[PDB]
Amino acid sequence: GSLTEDGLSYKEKFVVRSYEVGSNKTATVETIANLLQEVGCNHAQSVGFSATTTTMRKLHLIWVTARMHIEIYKYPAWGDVVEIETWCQSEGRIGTRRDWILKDSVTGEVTGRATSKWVMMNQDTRRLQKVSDDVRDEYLVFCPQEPRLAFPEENNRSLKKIPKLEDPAQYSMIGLKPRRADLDMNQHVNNVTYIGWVLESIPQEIVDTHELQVITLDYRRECQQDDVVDSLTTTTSNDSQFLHLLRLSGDGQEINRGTTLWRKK
Amino acid sequence: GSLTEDGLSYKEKFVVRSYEVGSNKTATVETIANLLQEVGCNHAQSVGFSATTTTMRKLHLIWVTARMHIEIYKYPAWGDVVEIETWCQSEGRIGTRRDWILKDSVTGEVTGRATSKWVMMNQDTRRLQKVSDDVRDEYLVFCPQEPRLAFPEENNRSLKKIPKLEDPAQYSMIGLKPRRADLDMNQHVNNVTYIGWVLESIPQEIVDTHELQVITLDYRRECQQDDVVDSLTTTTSDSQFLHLLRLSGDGQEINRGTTLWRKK
Ligand SMILES: CC(C)CNC(=O)c1nccn1C
Ligand SMILES: CC(C)CNC(=O)c1nccn1C
Repeated sequence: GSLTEDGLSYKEKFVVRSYEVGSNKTATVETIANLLQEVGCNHAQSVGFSATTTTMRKLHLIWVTARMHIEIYKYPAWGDVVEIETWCQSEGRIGTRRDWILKDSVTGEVTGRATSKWVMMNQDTRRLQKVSDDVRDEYLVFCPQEPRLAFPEENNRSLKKIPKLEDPAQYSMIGLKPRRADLDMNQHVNNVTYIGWVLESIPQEIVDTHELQVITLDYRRECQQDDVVDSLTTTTSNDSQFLHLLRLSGDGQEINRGTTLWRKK
Repeated sequence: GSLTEDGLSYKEKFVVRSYEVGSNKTATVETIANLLQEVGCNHAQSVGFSATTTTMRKLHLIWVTARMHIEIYKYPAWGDVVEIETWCQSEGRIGTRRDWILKDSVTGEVTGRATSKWVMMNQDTRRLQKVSDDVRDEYLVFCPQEPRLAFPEENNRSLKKIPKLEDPAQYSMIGLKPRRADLDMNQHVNNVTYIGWVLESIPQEIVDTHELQVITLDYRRECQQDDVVDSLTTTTSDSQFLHLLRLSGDGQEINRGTTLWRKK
């Protein structure tokens, strides 16, 4: 991987592995989500981040994902090379946005795109705080000044409000627990695990007959290493749509909400 | 990746990813096990296997792992390149062996080694069969003739008999279920998932203060997509543990193993 000529974005090629593909011999949405995370970390590394700034480490501040939105047109096949370009942009004091474009390395065609909203939080108290001016300037030199959006469309699906699923859910997968492979280097549950847990309540018949086109996920609260999760799905719709909810198995405390859009094979 | 000059082994370089490392910023044993699987599949692909031969497909025969043994000296750090060399050898009618050598791409030093025993099974009836002779010859041309062992030392850990853990276990992790990410392209539970499930019953105190040096795992039965698993561990000792994976209901055995850990 390498920063582009202008130094304002990062590109990386990946060869799709055998264990990274599903029944269609193409990469799963969790494999894609892992590759976006990987290219995102390599971009921060390439511009001097061990992605916390000098001031953030001092104040015990971290960047946390609030929303993730992925749209896939063609999932890469096992053995294919996928090129991913990523960049960040500040969206005022609300936080930052990280965008990705996935391309077929051979043809150059856009096979997918993604966007994410990040907010500043104290690692210890978990309290959100707006981006201070001194923090903002530290990372403005690594972002393009003019707007550059993976989702520029007038009324695009990446900014739609997500409602709360009402009980009874149509489908459910109960008692989901993270294992050590689900934890990152800081022993927190990886953001990608929640995508897999959302998809666990989709019936196998939808998975076998449809392709996942769009997934939007809101992150409300993190699942601890010793927490148990319940995954809920209700159909909201030639295309299938679902409303999703992740909540703590005990008191029913919300951890995530989302929607998926599937198209017939 | 590419076959070596003699065409009798395969090499591949891998850069360790951010999500592939644990709390020590080094690759987990499941990441290593995934890379061995990846280099093993790329080797079969490079020699014409689209690793069943054309005769095996006609008979509905597959290769199944019976035993896995991994020894790690140094886990690669996040961002490092690891070079893995793999090869196969026939071990008579019992089955085939696949071996691996892991090296630091920068220094050339051996950082780990692995071995696995594979047996021929009918995919439908699940009945174990000898490799026959017409099937033998089809893949003998891709293996070295003289012995080439990742574990040559007479009386080594990779061939030691594994006993069955007696109840009550010292530690346990119950109700383990596979999710879709745990399944391979054929909707079977990936053989790497069982390693993660074995390690789930090791106390976090051992993981935080020790490094996993050796792991030997016997595969007795596959866990179905809708099965629930119980993971059991008892200390037998450096720390040593005896492991057992069994079906959450009737207690039907799926795996047995041992681990060896060294103080950091
Ligand atoms: C939004 C989910 C899929 C996580 N993806 C990321 O972008 C990420 N997580 C940690 C560091 N990065 C770059
Ligand atoms: C590495 C351990 C978990 C065993 N897995 C493999 O080697 C394998 N599975 C399918 C194809 N290969 C080469």
